[PDB]
Amino acid sequence: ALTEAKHQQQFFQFRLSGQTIEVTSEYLFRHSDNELLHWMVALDGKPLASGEVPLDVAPQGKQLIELPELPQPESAGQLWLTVRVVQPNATAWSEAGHISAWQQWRLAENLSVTLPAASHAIPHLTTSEMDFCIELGNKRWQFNRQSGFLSQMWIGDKKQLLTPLRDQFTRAPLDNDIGVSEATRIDPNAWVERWKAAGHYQAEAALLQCTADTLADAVLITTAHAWQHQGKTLFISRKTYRIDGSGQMAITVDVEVASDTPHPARIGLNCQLAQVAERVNWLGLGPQENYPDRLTAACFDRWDLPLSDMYTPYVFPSENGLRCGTRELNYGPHQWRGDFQFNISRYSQQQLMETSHRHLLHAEEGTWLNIDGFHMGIGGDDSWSPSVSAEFQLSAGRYHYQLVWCQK
Amino acid sequence: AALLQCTADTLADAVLITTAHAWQHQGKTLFISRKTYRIDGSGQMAITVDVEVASDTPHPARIGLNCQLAQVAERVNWLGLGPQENYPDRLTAACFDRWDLPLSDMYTPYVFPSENGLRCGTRELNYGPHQWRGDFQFNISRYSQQQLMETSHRHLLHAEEGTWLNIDGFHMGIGGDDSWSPSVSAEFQLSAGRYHYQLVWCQK
Repeated sequence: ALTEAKHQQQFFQFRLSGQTIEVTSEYLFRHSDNELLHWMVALDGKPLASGEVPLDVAPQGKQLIELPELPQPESAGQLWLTVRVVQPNATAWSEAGHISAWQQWRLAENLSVTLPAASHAIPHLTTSEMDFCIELGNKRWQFNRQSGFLSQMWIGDKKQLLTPLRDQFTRAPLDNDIGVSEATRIDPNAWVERWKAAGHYQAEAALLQCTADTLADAVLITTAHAWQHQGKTLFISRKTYRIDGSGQMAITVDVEVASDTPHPARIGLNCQLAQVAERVNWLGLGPQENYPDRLTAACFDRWDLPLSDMYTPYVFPSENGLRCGTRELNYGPHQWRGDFQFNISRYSQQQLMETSHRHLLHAEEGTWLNIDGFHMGIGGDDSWSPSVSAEFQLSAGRYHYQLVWCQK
Repeated sequence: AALLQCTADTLADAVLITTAHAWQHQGKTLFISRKTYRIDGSGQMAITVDVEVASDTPHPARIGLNCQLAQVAERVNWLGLGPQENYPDRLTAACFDRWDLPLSDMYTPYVFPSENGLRCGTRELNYGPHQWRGDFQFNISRYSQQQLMETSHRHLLHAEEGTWLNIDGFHMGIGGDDSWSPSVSAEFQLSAGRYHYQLVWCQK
């Protein structure tokens, strides 16, 4: 959280107007003499321009900066402008080259019109009575017909799932989700308290429908679950899986949330990756952990970091290391695409929920992946009463998300 | 528009139509509308829509479908907000109920024609033998969005051949803080980039 702070607290404010940039100094007594403003442009992570420019802004002053005529590529993707204020020389409290601030804007968007190149190959579907199997080349996908889940997937001979791919609406309760609710003295207004008390944590799925159809070019998996607790339907999960000639899977999801139930901490899926890699690369906001009511200090970019770094050692273990507005992320041979939020560590949430201390958790067989279509804000105004803004609560009822799962 | 794709597939008990269109002005793709019509043996089609909106285009006034039917029925009946014309940034005085009105009450006689009579939060619409179902905003008159727009006075409007129908998954705000500058507040602007909505059309 130290970052959302530094950033919000910065001394230089920015306004971009066209290719022009307005800088505002919040300094009251000092002129900017140890400032340099770098700036850069870049299609989905790829640089196309850099530029340094020395700030000469007085305290309370404004300063103008005209961006040299930008570049423009046809290439799909989003254009992003990012800036930073740099302290060329070292001071007493800062190293030389210290970043004192930054801001970033999205310049443009060239959408992708192009359609794919009509599968050379095709998915084959095996209709066991227990499963629906799908194959195409070295790749195979197992949909269990009784759980409605996607129990297992192979790349060649190797399995990839230790667990299945399933809907998730919960979260190992952060400090603020708990507040002062105790075991003796329960706080019925605690987010967790209300969640706890509604069966969020113990809802149980219910196959309502599981089908396969073969499409002129792909395999269609339809499924629908209802999660309930005491004859009470809390949620409804409606998906479709689409495996096509490129051995690419398209996940489309659509959840219904019963008005009269506390709002979910989240909405998405999770599974245990059989695998374990060293690095994590994604295209979104980062590098650091970031939540919805807490991501203004984060930058959209191509980030590359170590597994160790995607987990936040909060002495009192709780949900963490989330990264928002992710468009893509690669882990091992996997690659996921769409818009979402994710978290990837070596710990089930349960392990998180059930551990009082960080030093008591242990890494698990594979890799726990949490993909969120959506996720509730964290809160924080106080950690003794709900301090989560309504905007950051998943109150829609109706929710939709889609994924593309594939390999390399 | 631009047809990127259009495919009929056959299923166990349904039919699957599948489209992609791209809206462009001068080689900028404004929008993209992806869809699947899925007709079934009950004689009922389920439309799904998934639009993409470019981040650098002024946000759409709205996002939906429309068409002009032939039927021209006396009433209208829906389960949603009303009975009166409600827009998103103005819908508090409305109530969720089962409303049944004359078509006429479906048009609002503003003197300087403009979009009107919208009803938000509709769960079920009904006109003639058709019924539509889901989560939408809608409006229905005998005037085209375009007729309204090229007519300076309500008095010069003329009824069109049948009922025009506007079914919106999404509609921008109305504003009002003032009329000489932009009044729509952000939460009312359609600026998310991705929109998804569903419908179900059927008859009786």
